[PDB]
Amino acid sequence: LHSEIGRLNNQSLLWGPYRPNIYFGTRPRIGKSLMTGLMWGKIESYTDFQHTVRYTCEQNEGMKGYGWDEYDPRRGGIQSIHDIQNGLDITTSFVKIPGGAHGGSWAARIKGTLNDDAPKDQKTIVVFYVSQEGENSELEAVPSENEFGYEGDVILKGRSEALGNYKLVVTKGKGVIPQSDHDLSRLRGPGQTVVQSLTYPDEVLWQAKPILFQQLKAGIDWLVENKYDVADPPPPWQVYLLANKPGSGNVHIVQKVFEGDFEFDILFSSESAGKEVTSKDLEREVKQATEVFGERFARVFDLKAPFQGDNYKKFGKSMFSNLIGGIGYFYGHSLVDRSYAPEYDEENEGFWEDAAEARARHQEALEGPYELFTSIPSRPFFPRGFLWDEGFHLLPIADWDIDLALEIIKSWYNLMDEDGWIAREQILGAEARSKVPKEFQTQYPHYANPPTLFLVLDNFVERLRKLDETLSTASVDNPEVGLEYLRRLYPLLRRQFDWFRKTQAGDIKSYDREAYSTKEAYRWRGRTVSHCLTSGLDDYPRPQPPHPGELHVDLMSWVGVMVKSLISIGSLLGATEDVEFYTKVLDAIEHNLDDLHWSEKEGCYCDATIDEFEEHKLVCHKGYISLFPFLTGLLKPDSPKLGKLLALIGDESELWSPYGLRSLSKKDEFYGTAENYWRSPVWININYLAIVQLYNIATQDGPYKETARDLYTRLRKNIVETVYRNWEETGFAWEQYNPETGKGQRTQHFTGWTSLVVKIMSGHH
Ligand SMILES: Cc1cc(NCc2cccc(CN3C[C@H](O)[C@@H](O)[C@H](O)[C@H]3CO)c2)cc(-c2ncccn2)c1
Repeated sequence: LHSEIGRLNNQSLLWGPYRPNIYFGTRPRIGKSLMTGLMWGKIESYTDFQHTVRYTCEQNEGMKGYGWDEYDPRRGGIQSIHDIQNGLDITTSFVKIPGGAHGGSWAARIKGTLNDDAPKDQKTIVVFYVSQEGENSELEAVPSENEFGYEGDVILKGRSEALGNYKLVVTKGKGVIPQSDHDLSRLRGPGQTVVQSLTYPDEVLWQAKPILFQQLKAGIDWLVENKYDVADPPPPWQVYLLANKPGSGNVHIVQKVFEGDFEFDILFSSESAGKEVTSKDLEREVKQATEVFGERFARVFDLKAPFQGDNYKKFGKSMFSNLIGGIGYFYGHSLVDRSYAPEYDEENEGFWEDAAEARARHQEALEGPYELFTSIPSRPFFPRGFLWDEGFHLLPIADWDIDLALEIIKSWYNLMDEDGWIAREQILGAEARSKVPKEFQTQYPHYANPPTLFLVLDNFVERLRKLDETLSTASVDNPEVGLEYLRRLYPLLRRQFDWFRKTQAGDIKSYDREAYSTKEAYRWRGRTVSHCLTSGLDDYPRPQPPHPGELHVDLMSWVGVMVKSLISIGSLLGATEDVEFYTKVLDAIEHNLDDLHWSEKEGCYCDATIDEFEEHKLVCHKGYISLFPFLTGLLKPDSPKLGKLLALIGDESELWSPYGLRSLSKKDEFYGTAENYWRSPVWININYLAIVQLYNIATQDGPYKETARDLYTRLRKNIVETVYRNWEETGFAWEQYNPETGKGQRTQHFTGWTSLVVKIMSGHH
């Protein structure tokens, strides 16, 4: 039955608009296969189209906003794009139609409406670009009847091992096609849909924009060569209409020019499914997916007071749709330094200089190929997998569709190497590398990131203990399915736990350090004078200078998270010996968090270091790090340490702002200094952990029940309202929020863990 559910999940999830790095395109979850993408741009002159055309996602003054209004990767969804530069409001509807043996069929409608500011006779070029990778596969445009291009539909017929036979149609569409009365029309036609079928080596087909422009440029070269000149030039839109030449190839460019509003469909029909997809099917399936989305949302994300109103529901649907709509499929090689230089051990004072020296040996090389199916922090800025971000992304996604979340977890763990390492940033293949400066591509096997994916597993385990609709929860509704899943995953979880302990160990025995356990101490590798990128809290202040004798309280807390998960999952699988080992480890961390990290004088937890005099010293910087044992759920509900942390949490002169908890205290010497990334601003992910833990204390008997209820109530409201107000005003989720003004700042379209807000509103943790 586990095999059966797996096969049905595979077929269900195979197709999607899984290219979030671009405004709109599709690909299946197969490395070398068929991929599509859309481009559009107004043309008002002979030189503007290169500057107006749109393809890869960005966010700047010429784009009002864009994103998914509704989305479910099993069914499809609807995206809206509001383009100021091109004067257009665009909708892309995508829908999936199950059937056959190759992951089913799909369709999309592309609709463009000029906004109020645009000239009513604006000319817009639209291109649908199709490529197919694979040694043996084939794809051919059926030639038109007409002399110069197509009066009606463009049909591509293709075949591959992965997809079997299929056809992909770009419909005639609706809207005015401009017509040229120029002499050129005798040789190029007066204006019509055109197709060019080309071939390039497979590894460059992703380069759609250069490939398109190389063809446009050759068309212009032809004009010049054939005496079309400035004494009597064709209109710009005709200069930029490709000469029709359909045929066979691994690239097909389908181009249309519209005057005023327009729309057209893309119909992909899997031959193994029988009857082909029509436009009427598209319209029916789009209607049905919306109805299903609405019903699931009201069940899964039932927003509680004071967020029950229609305005907050629309807000929630947007934040959620943008999060799950960010899911991509990525495939290719990644850049990794496999030297294991000894400098990377960081065992000496001044280690960051030695590690820099090793990095300058540039031993990294491409390896793989790897694949990844994952949600992402940001379409325009960070369109790829980030390890600790993904644990937060999956908490709302697991609510919606636990089977999908487990699929993504499995994808990530399938990257793990023989030692237990998963690179914290997954830049897979040339297309992915194209967005990233070369200096930032290389991944390092000694660099960790918080194991937040364990949080998602925790929720799954709790559900486990306590047709698309059926598949979405199959792994919990069938207990033996969920548990076979855990059985396969458990060894990888254990390997990663061992890896943290092997590679991120701190030093107790070499110094005058007294503690209950001589084993439990942790130090994040990879720190520089001003940063600790691997912790996730880039510029949060740490001991200065960095030192091989540092101990980081957040990392120790994350180890505690992992050991608790392993206790839960080990128990289910009957791993008796393992559980005894984990039990002793947890006891040890509970004691050592106190012995090595608790500051009585400051009333919170602190990182530690070793003095100029080789003595243990606490380094207290009150902020998120100070709260880590509470955030990760390691403190008992009656702990006096807890009570002091609640005082710090609620203190307006420290962490509490009207807009959420500040990352760093206003009273800290580093508040609002340098780049100020994690040195004051409000971050939704850590606020989310605080909210969930406050709620935990609030709904249990104990000394702090009432304090926690009060802080829970207010922090929920502060956080939700901050993200809501900014969204109302700007259309965006932001990376972080200003604690003085409440304004979203840093990057836009951060969905992204800011989307946790949907689950804070729905409550009932
Ligand atoms: C070449 C380059 C380097 C950097 N360096 C910082 C950086 C790199 C990757 C991702 C993030 C975002 N997040 C930082 C969070 O602190 C972390 O916790 C979290 O996992 C991570 C993922 O969301 C920041 C930033 C840019 C940039 N590009 C466009 C707009 C603004 N900046 C460009």
